Amino acid sequence: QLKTPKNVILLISDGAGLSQISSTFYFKSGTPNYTQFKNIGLIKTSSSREDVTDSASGATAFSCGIKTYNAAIGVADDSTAVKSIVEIAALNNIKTGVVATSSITDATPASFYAHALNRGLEEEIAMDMTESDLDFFAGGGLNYFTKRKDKKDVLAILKGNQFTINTTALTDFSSIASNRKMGFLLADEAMPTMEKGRGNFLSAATDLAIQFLSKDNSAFFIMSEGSQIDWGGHANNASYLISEINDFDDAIGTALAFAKKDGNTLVIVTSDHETGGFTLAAKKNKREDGSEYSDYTEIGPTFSTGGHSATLIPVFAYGPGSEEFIGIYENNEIFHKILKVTKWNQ
Amino acid sequence: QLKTPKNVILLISDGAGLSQISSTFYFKSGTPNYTQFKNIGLIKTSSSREDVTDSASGATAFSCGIKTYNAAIGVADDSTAVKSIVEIAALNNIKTGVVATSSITDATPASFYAHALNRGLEEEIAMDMTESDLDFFAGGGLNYFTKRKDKKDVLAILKGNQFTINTTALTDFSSIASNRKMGFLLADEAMPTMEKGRGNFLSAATDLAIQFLSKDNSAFFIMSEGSQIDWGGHANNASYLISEINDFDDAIGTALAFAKKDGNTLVIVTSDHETGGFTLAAKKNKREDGSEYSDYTEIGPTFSTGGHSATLIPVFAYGPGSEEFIGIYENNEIFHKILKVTKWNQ
Ligand SMILES: [Zn+2]
Ligand SMILES: [Zn+2]
Ligand SMILES: [Zn+2]
Ligand SMILES: [Zn+2]
Ligand SMILES: [Zn+2]
Ligand SMILES: [Zn+2]
Repeated sequence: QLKTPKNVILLISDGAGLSQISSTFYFKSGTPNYTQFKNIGLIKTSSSREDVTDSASGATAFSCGIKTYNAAIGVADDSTAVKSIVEIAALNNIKTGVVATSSITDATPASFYAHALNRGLEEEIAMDMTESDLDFFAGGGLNYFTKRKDKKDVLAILKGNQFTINTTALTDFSSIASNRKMGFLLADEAMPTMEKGRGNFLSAATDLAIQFLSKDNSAFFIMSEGSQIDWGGHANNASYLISEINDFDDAIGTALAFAKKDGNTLVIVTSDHETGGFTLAAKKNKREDGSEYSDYTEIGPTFSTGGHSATLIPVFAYGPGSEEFIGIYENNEIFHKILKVTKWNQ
Repeated sequence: QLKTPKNVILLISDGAGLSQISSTFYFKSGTPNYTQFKNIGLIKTSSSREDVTDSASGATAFSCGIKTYNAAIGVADDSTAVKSIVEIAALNNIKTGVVATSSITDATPASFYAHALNRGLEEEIAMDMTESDLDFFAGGGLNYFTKRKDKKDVLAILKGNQFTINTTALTDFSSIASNRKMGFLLADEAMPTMEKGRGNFLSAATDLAIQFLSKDNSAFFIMSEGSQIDWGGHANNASYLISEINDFDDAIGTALAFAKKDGNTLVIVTSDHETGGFTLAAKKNKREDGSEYSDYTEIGPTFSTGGHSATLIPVFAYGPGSEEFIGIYENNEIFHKILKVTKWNQ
């Protein structure tokens, strides 16, 4: 018999395998927040049709609890829509929020609020937001709501649904505390990279979501995504990847500080899959007559692929029910384990 | 207040990161024995002087509980000998054994019975075996005992220290039951690869060690190594790597089958470091006027280095005391955790 968390925060690092996680132990100032976790599990990430998953099927496994096809958003392998944790939470009177450093219409956040046959239908996904139960969102993607093929103003529709929308900057909590629902659309497409000065957006937005959704002592569910770790991987760009995962680890710290104080919040950290074959290899040196050799004293990160890979992925859990998340299991069981510990029903 | 194990089995997969472990989930018939574990931790593997560890310092972290320099065997950063878990076990009336698919003088097994300034001193290590507290061993390396540069017959010295030695094949338990100590030296250098017909040596030798070392109701400690996973990694040879870790997973099943029947046995599985940047990438499909594109349906393993890497490494533990091994910690704490749960006198 484990305990029962009131609140859940699910932090997803897109594209981070254990090698990416490990970079925080060598390239971050001070101890990584990962070290706060005791309960650790591993997930198998293959989709219903593919050994190597994409972000859409990978996140839909978390949000909806099923294996589905690569590119599916909140639909099953036979393409029928399935209820997401956000919808279920709403039925149980739980407040919900989604935060991402990509466009808010990108595959990972979209899987938590939309149902589409293909992740590329992002203007459809933006419109899906208007029929969702979500109470808070923050990320990029303003173009999908205001510069559309159908020339519709989706912000007006959201505002008609009780959203206050801010397209300028993340504000203090006092600026939003009295709003019924809140959305931040802070870039036309993706948010800036850390290297281009995104700064503390992910941690700040997560803190804002926590304070906003727990107004009046409501239970809440939040998914916050370190979206751009995956992009650093695809580009085989070590400094990009490293700076984005260090930022993610800051957000883990933000979530854990809240949870440890609150005492009734489960924090789950995981990834959808690994990307790039990122490796903390030994530094390579060149001679002059037969160049390359290794120096084990230092790390020179390397990559082996431009795409995703099928390694098992670590899961970290802290708070009431955290022991449910140990062992090795399929990615889609994350959904079922969350429902099990929270007792959120259908 | 954890349970106290009477016996401990430590299985080390040399060079297996989580990507290597994951290959057993795609390239092995049936389900991997890894899935039996619930308690999982992660270790940081850097040595006292180098971000990327070698096998000698990595194994010495486990056997002796200190960070030391790459190439060190059972000695501290200052080259002085340090008391090992095998030496502690012997002082606590525990029977001890070491099994490997490399030469028994290779860095991993040697760290559990020898004290040498440099792993390259394999003839010195073989002599150290003759003065060690080990009661059982099995592996390759007959050359280091009978075809030495110094021409000494160390086989005779082994036998003169109460070891019964077999250089022909592994036997059954009844054959060796009345022997005080048993050593198998079954190859001149390394044991054969799996691809060259090694068969179930690692499982069979571990099972034999368990039976031999538990004679007369004695408690035991065993370290058994899947030594050649590392060599597949160094060679960037997927099928070699995969066949060796599949064999290692069989050995895990052997240990766990004993532990579950026995009920007083802690089984710990970990690795010393990762090698090769082994990645379960998408299979590459070719056309002609476009050449190469990724097909996520299937996996095509890739590598990015010929050397070791500094990723954190998973630790799995089953049995009394196993909860001690969760969370994230330095590799050398493996030693201290084993000492803690067994309650042996230091
Ligand atoms: Zn992804
Ligand atoms: Zn994503
Ligand atoms: Zn991707
Ligand atoms: Zn090694
Ligand atoms: Zn080894
Ligand atoms: Zn090696």
